Amino acid sequence: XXNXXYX
Amino acid sequence: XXNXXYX
Amino acid sequence: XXNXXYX
Amino acid sequence: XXNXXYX
Ligand SMILES: *[C@@H]1O[C@H](CO)[C@@H](O)[C@H](O)[C@H]1O[C@H]1C[C@](C)(N)[C@H](O)[C@H](C)O1
Ligand SMILES: *[C@@H]1O[C@H](CO)[C@@H](O)[C@H](O)[C@H]1O[C@H]1C[C@](C)(N)[C@H](O)[C@H](C)O1
Ligand SMILES: *[C@@H]1O[C@H](CO)[C@@H](O)[C@H](O)[C@H]1O[C@H]1C[C@](C)(N)[C@H](O)[C@H](C)O1
Ligand SMILES: *[C@@H]1O[C@H](CO)[C@@H](O)[C@H](O)[C@H]1O[C@H]1C[C@](C)(N)[C@H](O)[C@H](C)O1
Ligand SMILES: [Cl-]
Ligand SMILES: [Cl-]
Ligand SMILES: [Cl-]
Ligand SMILES: [Cl-]
Ligand SMILES: [Cl-]
Ligand SMILES: [Cl-]
Repeated sequence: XXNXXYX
Repeated sequence: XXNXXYX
Repeated sequence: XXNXXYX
Repeated sequence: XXNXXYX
């Protein structure tokens, strides 16, 4: 992971 | 990054 | 930073 | 911590 979102 | 720690 | 993860 | 070194 490590990214974010939210989709 | 974006996480924290400390390890 | 410099550490890693993942949490 | 989080920095390095070495002193
Ligand atoms: C985390 O570090 C290792 C060691 O250098 C790499 O092999 C790996 O690709 C790296 O992970 C990437 C992908 C991730 C977890 N989604 C984050 O983007 C991190 C910062 O980089
Ligand atoms: C990021 O979203 C996940 C779900 O996929 C939550 O479980 C987690 O609480 C959330 O992370 C927080 C803490 C972090 C990783 N240090 C960052 O500040 C993010 C933006 O919010
Ligand atoms: C940083 O030094 C400490 C001692 O104070 C060691 O125990 C540790 O192994 C070392 O950390 C590694 C792993 C890290 C934190 N992801 C970085 O890559 C550093 C440079 O090396
Ligand atoms: C880590 O994040 C918290 C939440 O925002 C701050 O309150 C804290 O000052 C921060 O820690 C600093 C000091 C440290 C651990 N030596 C590193 O430089 C990190 C990135 O920032
Ligand atoms: Cl990943
Ligand atoms: Cl999402
Ligand atoms: Cl750390
Ligand atoms: Cl993480
Ligand atoms: Cl500190
Ligand atoms: Cl040192």
